[PDB]
Amino acid sequence: SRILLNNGAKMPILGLGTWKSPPGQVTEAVKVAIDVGYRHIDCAHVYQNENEVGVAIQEKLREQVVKREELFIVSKLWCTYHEKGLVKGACQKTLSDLKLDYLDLYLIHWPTGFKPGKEFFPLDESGNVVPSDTNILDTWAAMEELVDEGLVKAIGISNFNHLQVEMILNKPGLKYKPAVNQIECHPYLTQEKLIQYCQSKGIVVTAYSPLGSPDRPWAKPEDPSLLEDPRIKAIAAKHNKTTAQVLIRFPMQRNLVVIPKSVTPERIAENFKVFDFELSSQDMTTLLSYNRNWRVCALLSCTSHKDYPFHEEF
Ligand SMILES: NC(=O)c1ccc[n+]([C@@H]2O[C@H](COP(=O)([O-])OP(=O)(O)OC[C@H]3O[C@@H](n4cnc5c(N)ncnc54)[C@H](OP(=O)(O)O)[C@@H]3O)[C@@H](O)[C@H]2O)c1
Ligand SMILES: O=C(O)Cn1ccc(=O)n(Cc2nc3cc(Cl)ccc3s2)c1=O
Repeated sequence: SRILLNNGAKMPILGLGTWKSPPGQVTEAVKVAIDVGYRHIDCAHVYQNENEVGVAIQEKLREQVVKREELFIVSKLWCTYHEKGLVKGACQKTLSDLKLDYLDLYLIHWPTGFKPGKEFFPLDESGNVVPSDTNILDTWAAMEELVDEGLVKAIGISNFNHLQVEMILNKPGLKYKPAVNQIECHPYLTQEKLIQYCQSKGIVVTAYSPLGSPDRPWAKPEDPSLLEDPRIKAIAAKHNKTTAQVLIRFPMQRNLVVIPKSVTPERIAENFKVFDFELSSQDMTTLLSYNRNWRVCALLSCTSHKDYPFHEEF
């Protein structure tokens, strides 16, 4: 149920996602998740609900439902805080909101730094994101400091392509390797090349949007739908599982971590019931065959940033 990271710690391979969980619903979602066995929560400042996630964490700690050491809480540095002098404050605000004195894992949320200010996505008058002149290597050094200051136990990256991972791995004076790369991954974006690369370097990969993010705000009715794909339903039916359970078990059998989001108590519980069956090797290859290079998370306004990650092949 956990995977060993290159910092010596173990990470639960199933966690609860929180992007889009409404603030009025996410405290109960996180309390139910811990009650039915989740021990990893995926968070981010940019999701604007860390305070409410933190109320749930703190109540289950206070209630002695779980000990802090059994939890694995992940958050992410937003793009407007890549400047060396802003990274510690950004981490401390997340810590204060989550009511924690450390994070188990803190990620660079995207490789692109944006102009600092109140706006999460500062745009110029024609809608392009306004970059900052920070680069990923100085940001990485700032993340290493957080480990040395006790604020985080592990650091990692997210939405880094393989040349950007390689840039971190080849950073002069590198002190801590990234422990995780968290990337979009599901049967329509299988990521074989980038996962192989990261795993060969001992970097654990976390699969986000494993259900295809049906609640993403830019969904169009005509878009492909994993949960409604009859081929995936058929695999589910064969194992007497739901389609969501097959989509969650798939990355687990590729030695990935996976973080499905829900605020629906019944689905939170359903989504956790994925440790009592196995997809066959044939099932796994068939699921991989549905790759279409279809990406849910790739915002147009960011495509001209120098560090935009999805022009590269992987
Ligand atoms: N690093 C990054 O850049 C990044 C980017 C995107 C996502 N992520 C992380 O990954 C998490 C998961 O990705 P995501 O939120 O994009 O989408 P997701 O987990 O693929 O899909 C969540 C959607 O699926 C529905 N759902 C959940 N379980 C279901 C089930 N058993 N049956 C039917 N529908 C179900 C949820 O509905 P209800 O909630 O209404 O039940 C919600 O609409 C995020 O929440 C975030 O923590 C990270
Ligand atoms: O960031 C999250 O965890 C969730 N999320 C929320 C809103 C959204 O538009 N996106 C798509 C983005 N694409 C890029 C692309 C690049 Cl280069 C930087 C930032 C983003 S954000 C998104 O993924």
